[PDB]
Amino acid sequence: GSFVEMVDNLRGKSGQGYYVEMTVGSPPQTLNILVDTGSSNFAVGAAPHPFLHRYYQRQLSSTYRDLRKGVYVPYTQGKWEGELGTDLVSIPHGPNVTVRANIAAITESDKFFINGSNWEGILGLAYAEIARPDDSLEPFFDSLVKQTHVPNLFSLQLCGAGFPLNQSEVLASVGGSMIIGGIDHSLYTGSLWYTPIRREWYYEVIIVRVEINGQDLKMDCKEYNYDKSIVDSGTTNLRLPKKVFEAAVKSIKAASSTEKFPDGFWLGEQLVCWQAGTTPWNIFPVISLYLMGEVTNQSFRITILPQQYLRPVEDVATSQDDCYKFAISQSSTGTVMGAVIMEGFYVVFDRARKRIGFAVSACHVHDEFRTAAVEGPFVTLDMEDCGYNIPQTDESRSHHHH
Ligand SMILES: CN1C(=O)[C@]2(CC(C)(C)Oc3ccc(Br)cc32)N=C1N
Ligand code: NI
Ligand code: NI
Repeated sequence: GSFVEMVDNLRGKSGQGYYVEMTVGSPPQTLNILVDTGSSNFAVGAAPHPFLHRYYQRQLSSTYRDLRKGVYVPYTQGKWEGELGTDLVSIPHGPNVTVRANIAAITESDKFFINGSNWEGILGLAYAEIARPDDSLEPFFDSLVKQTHVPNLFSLQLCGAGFPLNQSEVLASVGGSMIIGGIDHSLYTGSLWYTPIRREWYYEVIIVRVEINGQDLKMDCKEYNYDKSIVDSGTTNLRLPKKVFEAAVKSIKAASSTEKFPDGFWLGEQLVCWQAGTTPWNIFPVISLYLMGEVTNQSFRITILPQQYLRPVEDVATSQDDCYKFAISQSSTGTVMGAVIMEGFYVVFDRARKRIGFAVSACHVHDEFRTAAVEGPFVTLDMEDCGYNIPQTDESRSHHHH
């Protein structure tokens, strides 16, 4: 249970994503690649862009092969597109192996690259079902497992930031570890609890109960997973379905009512500040998500602190103050357990056993009164089915799966 060479292999800027160094092609072209458990393509900048100072140059790679097929990927914010091919890929601070993987060479994009994020590509770690153009495009991790003896598992320790912040002009630096093929015991303390992967597409899980400062939200538990709940390293916030978001904000407002914040704050559109080191952490409640256990009628809870859901941002004009962004936000596409959740925990993506593990992170941000926690079991007699069944479209139904 030791992978010393892979510890501390993640870097990034607060709110702009965690990246790992990867090499592509022969000779190796080193690139910084976003670790994204919410998508399934390996896609790298492959042409000049304002926000890039390096990119994948296919012509410099003797081992590159063009697949003679394009790919176009639209999403809420914008799009990326490019040419599909294969090349040799390694992770210099990962396993001592080289694999031939699919690579999408991004030729054009809109609102994809983030200025100052320091990454040039994305490593989609989710399953083939959500790969583009379709599920025949084998994701990177699938290739890695198939071509090597690397166990079908990876784990993420994402370490967040906090005051005092070093720079006023630029965003705070974050770090972490991606352990490929195993679990490193130095990265967590206490018990490691597993929730089933409900289905292999996103890393979909089931939330059975939500509490805010020990108070049950008392909603039909299907509402927690409407229309899915996923674990996504490529999302910053904890994102909650509309009804759940409104109930949670109501509860957090009530707890912190001594402070009257503007509407913009609760919408994540405005910072709120206190004089340096005087932030009244104790007026903000802990949030507990109970996840379905491996055993029928069992659950366990993960509990996060306001230090996780209030993100530090050092303002240029307000450098005397500690300022924060509210990092819980509304979703119309289900619950997203983003960096806000993950930064409390060591998270094990145990693909081999179709489960996701949580333990208290050795690096989580806390104070002297409360800690992020992973606790169980909690037993519920005749536990209900909290999973939502997405209405089946004719287009989806018509697909064959040979
Ligand atoms: C929420 N989410 C996204 O919007 C997405 C989708 C896609 C990979 C297309 O493009 C990006 C680009 C940058 C960042 Br940062 C995240 C993503 N990945 C996740 N997980
Ligand atoms: Ni390096
Ligand atoms: Ni057929």
